Amino acid sequence: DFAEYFESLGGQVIETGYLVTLEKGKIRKAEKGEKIIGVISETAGFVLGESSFEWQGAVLKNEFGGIIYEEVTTEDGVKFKRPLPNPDFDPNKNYIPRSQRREWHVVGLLGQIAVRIDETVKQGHSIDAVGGVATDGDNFIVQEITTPYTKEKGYGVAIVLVK
Amino acid sequence: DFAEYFESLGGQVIETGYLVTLEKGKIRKAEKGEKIIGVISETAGFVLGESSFEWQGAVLKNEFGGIIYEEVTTEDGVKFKRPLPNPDFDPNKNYIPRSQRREWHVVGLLGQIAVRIDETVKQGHSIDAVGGVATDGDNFIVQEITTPYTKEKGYGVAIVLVK
Amino acid sequence: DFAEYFESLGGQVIETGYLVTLEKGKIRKAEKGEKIIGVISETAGFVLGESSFEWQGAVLKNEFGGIIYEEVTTEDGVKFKRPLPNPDFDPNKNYIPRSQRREWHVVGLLGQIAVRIDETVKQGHSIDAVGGVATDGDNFIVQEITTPYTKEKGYGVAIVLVK
Repeated sequence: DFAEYFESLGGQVIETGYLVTLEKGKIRKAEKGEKIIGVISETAGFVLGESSFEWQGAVLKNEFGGIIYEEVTTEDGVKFKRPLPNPDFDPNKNYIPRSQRREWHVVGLLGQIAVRIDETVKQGHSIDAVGGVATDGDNFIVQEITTPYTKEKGYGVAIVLVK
Repeated sequence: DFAEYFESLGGQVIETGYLVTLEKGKIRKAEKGEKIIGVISETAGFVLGESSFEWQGAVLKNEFGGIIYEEVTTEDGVKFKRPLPNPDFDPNKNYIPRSQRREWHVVGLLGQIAVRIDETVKQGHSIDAVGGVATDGDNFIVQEITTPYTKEKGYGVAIVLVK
Repeated sequence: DFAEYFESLGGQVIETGYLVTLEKGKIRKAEKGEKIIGVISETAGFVLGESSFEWQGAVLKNEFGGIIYEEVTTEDGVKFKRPLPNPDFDPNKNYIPRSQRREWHVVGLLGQIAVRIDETVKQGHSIDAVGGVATDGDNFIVQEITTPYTKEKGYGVAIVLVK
């Protein structure tokens, strides 16, 4: 599945397999009828946004998140691009990456993804969410139930094609 | 385009350019009024799920498809992660990878993708599917017809923006 | 974000952050009610479709844009595949990279993307487009306003979850 990093609303960990929505630019478990943006994933073969949309790195970024380049001219007349230094950045500091921060989550946005399900979820039907757990509904397609629901677990697991 | 591997329902080859849907977790050619999940693609630059959701491999995976890591402690107290071997794994019996099996197909899920079209399909419009071949409809956007439909070809080709 | 290269209508340059649509298979700024396919992006990094649907290159492609491979056999019985050269390819022309051509644009299709906004755009709501600039509407989800709208600029910037 194809994924990006998002921060949780309360900074706490949302476990693998929960369906999430956005609230105030941050993720929380989705509730019924809310826009489901994706699922917390451990299988993402492609993850993105590890250094995206943060203006506290080594080089200065523009308002769109792009690196700002200076056009440098040499004495001969050769012109080349050089990134602008960020005054804030400390070359001798060890910054903590998103993968080591509990509030930052890999969210699968597209592809076949494992999802927590209740007892109502059926192969070949869609889903909605209650407390981040799939219930029978109209979003996406359930591919197969790989771990049947158990009363004593409180959930089962299905592969869902998320788009 | 961005793609994943899916298995065909009958275990036979679906040729490139056909629109596909899911039935019982496997792919077949899409028909009237069905959810079109994507297109068999030869142009995918990113392709995923080659070894996803394999619970009979060498390394143990959890119910969500993630690798289960042992927490290992050195004599000093230093801790690190180590994959857990699978008890149900048998190195004796044969295994051929998905990429080498005919039943496993690259399905483009997102991006500009070439699609088989009928005589009703028009640039700038959406498509539906009949026998996996695009017909004038409501899904996606036709970017350009690259091979016009002719009779006795039975199809033409268009680039479609699939999302 | 996940992005692909698209050619612009009339070879026009479209700056970062503008919402785009397709017209005759080429991109232009989106207007009210039009289908928004994505946003001009500087945050995509690695971008698909640099070679996709180029029937004017060094190797021959089939009608679906897939590379055509010839089956080669050696004297000693070994079989392998190799791309079929295009005999109508002239290496003397020195073809120019997609990135140095004004008409080719990186369009973010999926993920968290910075978008130009007007004064009506609100966190947690969707957007429509006027001259490629977001206005309050029904598409996507505004994650957060990172640069509030100002008179001095005539726009603000928000991170929008595009799917």
